[PDB]
Amino acid sequence: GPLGSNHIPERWKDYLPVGQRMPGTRFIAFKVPLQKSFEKKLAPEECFSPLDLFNKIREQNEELGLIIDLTYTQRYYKPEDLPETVPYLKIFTVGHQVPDDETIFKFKHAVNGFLKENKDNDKLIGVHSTHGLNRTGYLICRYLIDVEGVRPDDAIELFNRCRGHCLERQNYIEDLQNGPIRKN
Ligand SMILES: [Cl-]
Repeated sequence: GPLGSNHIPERWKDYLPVGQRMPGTRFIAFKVPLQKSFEKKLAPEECFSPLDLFNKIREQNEELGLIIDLTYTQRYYKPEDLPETVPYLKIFTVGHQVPDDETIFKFKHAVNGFLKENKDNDKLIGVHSTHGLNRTGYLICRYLIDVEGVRPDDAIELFNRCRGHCLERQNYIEDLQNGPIRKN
């Protein structure tokens, strides 16, 4: 039958796989984990599977309570294949424009619903895009700004320090700093 796609996304090898939990929040960021079909294109040290993700999370003494997947370009992993049964939500975040208001609303709604169902624990919301940096950083910071009243640059700096890489997209940064609070 037909060939599946298995290309390593551009620059994916270049980022630390998993960030630190952001203190004062229940967010953690990471780049997309890659299922086994991708690994023949990777050296052993470059591999980062869904198992590796759960192992790194456990290593940091945390636990994921929800994964939010922002990716759309290819199939990277099957939620059915997550070696742990953790709730999963896709929110396609497409293109380089500032994530649209419909997308921002879906992200807040997912986070708020998670927190409401999980007041009694410290499980985290794991968010990933391809690099777990730009679309991920935007949405996490936009949440902290609109919902928790965090100063935009404080959100960015906390996101960056915990991720291990700085949010790159200049239009994302400018909207976080100077754009409107979106309706909740
Ligand atoms: Cl993507």
